[PDB]
Amino acid sequence: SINYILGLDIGIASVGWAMVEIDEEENPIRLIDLGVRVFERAEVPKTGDSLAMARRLARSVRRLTRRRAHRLLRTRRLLKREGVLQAANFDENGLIKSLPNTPWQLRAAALDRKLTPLEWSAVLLHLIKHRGYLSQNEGETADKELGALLKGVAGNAHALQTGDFRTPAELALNKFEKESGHIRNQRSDYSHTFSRKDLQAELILLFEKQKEFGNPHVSGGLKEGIETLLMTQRPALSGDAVQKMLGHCTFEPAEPKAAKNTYTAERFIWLTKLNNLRILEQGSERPLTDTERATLMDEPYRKSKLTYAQARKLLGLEDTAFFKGLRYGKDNAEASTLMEMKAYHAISRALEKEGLKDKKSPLNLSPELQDEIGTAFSLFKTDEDITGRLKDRIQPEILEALLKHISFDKFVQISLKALRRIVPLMEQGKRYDEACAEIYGDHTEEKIYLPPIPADEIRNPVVLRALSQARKVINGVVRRYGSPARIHIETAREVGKSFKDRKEIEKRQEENRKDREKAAAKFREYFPNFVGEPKSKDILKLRLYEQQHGKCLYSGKEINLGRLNEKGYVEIDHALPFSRTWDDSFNNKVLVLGSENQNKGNQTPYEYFNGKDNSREWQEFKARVETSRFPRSKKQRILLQKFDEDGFKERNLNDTRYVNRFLCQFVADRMRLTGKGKKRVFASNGQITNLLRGFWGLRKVRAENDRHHALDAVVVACSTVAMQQKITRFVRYKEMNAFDGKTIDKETGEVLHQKTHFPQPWEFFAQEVMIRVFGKPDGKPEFEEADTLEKLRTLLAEKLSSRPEAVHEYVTPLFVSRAPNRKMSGQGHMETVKSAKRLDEGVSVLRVPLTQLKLKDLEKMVNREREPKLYEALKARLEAHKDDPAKAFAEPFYKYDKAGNRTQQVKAVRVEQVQKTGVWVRNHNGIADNATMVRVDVFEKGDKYYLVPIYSWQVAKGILPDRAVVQGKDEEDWQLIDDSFNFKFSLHPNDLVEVITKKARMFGYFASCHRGTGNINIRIHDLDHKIGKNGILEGIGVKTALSFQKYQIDELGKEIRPCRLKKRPPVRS
RNA sequence: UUAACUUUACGUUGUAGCUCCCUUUCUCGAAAGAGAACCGUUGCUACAAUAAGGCCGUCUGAAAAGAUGUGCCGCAACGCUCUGCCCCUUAAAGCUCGCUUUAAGGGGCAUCGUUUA
Repeated sequence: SINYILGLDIGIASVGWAMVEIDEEENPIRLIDLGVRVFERAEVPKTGDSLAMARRLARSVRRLTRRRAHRLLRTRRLLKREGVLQAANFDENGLIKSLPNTPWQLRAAALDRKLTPLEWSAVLLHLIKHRGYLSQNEGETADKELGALLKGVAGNAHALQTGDFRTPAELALNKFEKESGHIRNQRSDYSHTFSRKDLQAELILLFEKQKEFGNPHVSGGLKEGIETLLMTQRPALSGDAVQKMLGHCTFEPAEPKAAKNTYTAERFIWLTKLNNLRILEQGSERPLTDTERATLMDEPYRKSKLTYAQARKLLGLEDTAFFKGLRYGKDNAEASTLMEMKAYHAISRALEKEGLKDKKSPLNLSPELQDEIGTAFSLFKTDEDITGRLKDRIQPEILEALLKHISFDKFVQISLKALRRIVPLMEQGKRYDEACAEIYGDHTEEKIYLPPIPADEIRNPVVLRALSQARKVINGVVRRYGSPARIHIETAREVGKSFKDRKEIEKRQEENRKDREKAAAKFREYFPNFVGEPKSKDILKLRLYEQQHGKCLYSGKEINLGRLNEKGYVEIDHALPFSRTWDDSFNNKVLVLGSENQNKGNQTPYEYFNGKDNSREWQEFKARVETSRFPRSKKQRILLQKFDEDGFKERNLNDTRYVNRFLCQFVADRMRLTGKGKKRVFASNGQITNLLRGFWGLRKVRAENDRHHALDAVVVACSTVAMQQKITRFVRYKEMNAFDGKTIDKETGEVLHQKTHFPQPWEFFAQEVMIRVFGKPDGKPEFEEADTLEKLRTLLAEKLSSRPEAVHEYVTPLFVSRAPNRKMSGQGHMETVKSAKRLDEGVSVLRVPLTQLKLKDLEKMVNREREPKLYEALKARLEAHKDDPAKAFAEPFYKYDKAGNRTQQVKAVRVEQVQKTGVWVRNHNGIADNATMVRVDVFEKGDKYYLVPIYSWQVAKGILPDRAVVQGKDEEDWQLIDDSFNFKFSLHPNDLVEVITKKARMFGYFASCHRGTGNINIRIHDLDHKIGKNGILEGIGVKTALSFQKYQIDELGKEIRPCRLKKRPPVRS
């Protein structure tokens, strides 16, 4: 029905979209529709953590406590099956009655006495409950706090063997209490941690001694079962399980994916790097000559690491040649690694360390033997499995050496079998695809609607959610308007970037915003009688001036600073012509006098300065750039000489990141586009998107409105190749002046007027777009939005009377669509558990350490008035350290006796807190703070409204809450809902709601429902900063609202309608 | 890089035995000060619970109890095969002065499906 191009602007939390109708030749002519869709990014917002991480953590904690409870239960049940049970020292649940508080003392006496069945069961249960640390490639090292825990473990094991201690218990008692005053570990310390081997030896010695003094129950079955309980734990993921949790090598499905610390895999990576290597010299780009490869090829084995500096040393590299891909910005760039055979050298040093290897000669194990060492050491996590796998094929001395030092862990995407047929070909200089093609010379049916985004190809949560929402928007646009001709994409550079990368980008952007204002101050004080404030071209002019030593790059005549902003005095030329390269990067922008750019035309410096003829002007200019404060990338670009005219501008026009490659392939293959034929999907390059936005008069106002996301989606949608051709020929006409009274030779036959500004998609493009996106004429933010079709259409027809295609049957105000969130699960209560004792008073008590405790906390100390000296001593020390309690209570704090002496040490005091509501946790002995409400049921009676809050713990227990919030009154005196009330709707977070009160009408997405007031917050759809607190209406009273209802909304911001719910939905199925 | 993955060791809450301070209070004292009761609560150690909640399997058992186990799931992402909810389109009848019913189709969201166990 319409020939339109769908432009998308994909962010990590948004998707802008616009449809632009095109004519037969693909020029843009009408803007049909647009929208913005916003969501929550697939990460923990403040920390950048994975959203699944809290899940994973809590699940593993659940399993740990579950397994321990099961194991202690089996311990009692085995005490029951044999011997000392009691069966009368049990109780209703099954726990031992009057069990004792002395186990450490009893275990230290267990060597000198037959303990009571009571004491015997006590210490057995104690051993099993706290069974020390296990090795889990045998005994080893890596991470700093795991390393600290093993520091403690090894220290205490050595202490038992060297010193006067029979078993861990006696060590604990004697030394720990003589020098510390406690046994078990504290806060984050791991000094008193024991290994499981020492405790198993303790169990066996206790059994020996207790057969020595008469403990009847020293059975085979009791011994063997107790020790099995103490030692058994489920296997870690072994080989075939790990091989299955990975992929299966696509090139050889019978075989698994290779281990990365193997000879063949490391050789594969090294050969790919070697064949990929390029050298950039003074504009040239060349691969490594065969001799260069030979020289480098065996070096990564010979030396520990092959550094780029050393690569430059071995290659006869002249001082101006540099390595492509490397970041050459600062000091030690060529200190980076080019290759490091980590497995080769790990094995070699492991042997060297102990005498199995010479060190003067390369390790002599076979490529296969190294492959087997690597695969086995990466597939198994214990001594015994590794020794079983490797004893068959390599000698025990070198093996035992390998078990002590080696810690390998990663996998690659291809099998050892497929690599062994491939890397002998890349050894002969052929690339990977070519190599695969020769061997496996082989290795897509389209529907109307795009299928789901495959998670296998998108190994990133943020990217996966962004692409899922983009797919939703695409399929909605298809439903409403049919199949698009082509889909043009612009995705933010922060899509696909680590959280730390994004925050670093943010800090760099702030730094640049400060540095440019410093540059403007310098420009001011340089040219003092300068009228204004200066543009960005002027500051760039001065920066290039400084960079080129105040010397024109094309003539050598000194640029005169005082005339720097004289009109026409100095130009900024594109070294390579923008018409043939579409390269607008600062690597291409030089500062020259006006007198010399008139002759240049559309010439590259190579051609213009006659680089082919080795002319004196050419060598002079080439030396003039190599002696400028330019970056090697800029100096390299300015003198390209031999680039791919078409390929270079293809890469400048397109965006080739993995997200964009995957989209351009997946969308094109799997969805129908009624588009001409070749690249039906186009991922615009961000640089040219910015350029086109600036020239087309659209440059946006930096995130004061969620609707700016639509803007670039329009831009990318008008970036069709026909428009590209128009712009190209325009820039070319500009290059060689041609703007006087001439003729446009080709097909326009038009005045090349002195002002022939940049080809636009259509006349008044900017204004129409601004009205369409913001509902306001641009430059006037201050205005009132035409928030209805009528107003919008009348505004478009008034301020764009010349253009009647700016009003049609699809022009509607932009409404940002927010992804709903109606999940009825989640965190049931907050994490810290507090005392439910003084809960009739609105109080709860929690133990607060002194290192956490600041004066606000200390005011609520339970014993503030009982122990006044303690209160005021704490207060005085903290006031000395100004509420930095880490500094305040580093040195131990003590209570004092009435004679003024040091007594018991204090580490944590009890503090009463506020507690009106909570969740009953820990078998009704703890109170927790409520979580976030997953639902709000709304009822009506007497033209007033009543909000029943529904939390997730109530959903778990299956209780549909009775009462509705009453401001002020706490929950016991809330309004009980019965059949006398009329239910209206359930509110989930981010549902669209309308509230008509006496004073105003409010329309937006439900955000929060305060439970002390019954009021609600709503996000304005576009989150405009002018409204509420950062786009949020706070404390909207709905108890006495005239109207209050819920709405339905599209993924495209359409179909806004009230929805009516028949019956109140339950909490459980 | 994804996202799954043995364990330990803490931390919190409840309760015990020992303890440091200390508010009220009784007693002994000419004082200085001592000594004891409830509670608060410092510190050590131990047991329990460690989301709120839901289950398995095996073996006795006649059920209807018991034994019992390297037991299992529960804060997420995605989806639309099953099901619930919302909404939309089209066609056909009628109660009445819209509403109801039938039939075919199309989407969204989930307490539904998968990852998973």
